[PDB]
Amino acid sequence: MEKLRIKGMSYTMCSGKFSIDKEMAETQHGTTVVKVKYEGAGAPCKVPIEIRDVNKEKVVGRIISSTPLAENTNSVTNIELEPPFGDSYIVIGVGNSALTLHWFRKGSSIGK
Repeated sequence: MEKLRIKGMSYTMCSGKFSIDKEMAETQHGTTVVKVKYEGAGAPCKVPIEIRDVNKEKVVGRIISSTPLAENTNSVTNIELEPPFGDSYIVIGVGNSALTLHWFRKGSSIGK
């Protein structure tokens, strides 16, 4: 019930910090693939992921690897993700905890 549950639906969780645990690499599907780790609190997560515009005010991306999750701090998750055709800022965690990392779509390593 706690953790044995429908994980990607039945949670709204981790305000804690995360690691960027592999850099972004783009696909033939035109998506990009992050890999995350949790840090915060040991326990499982669904993980807050957005992509925000250059000013970082407006959400501009769509996550493709379903609703992002991490089974523990010691766990990692590869995440297929769909940014706009330009520069943008993936955010992983909530504000103060958010891994706020650069990307540029089709210029597929000008941000990482």
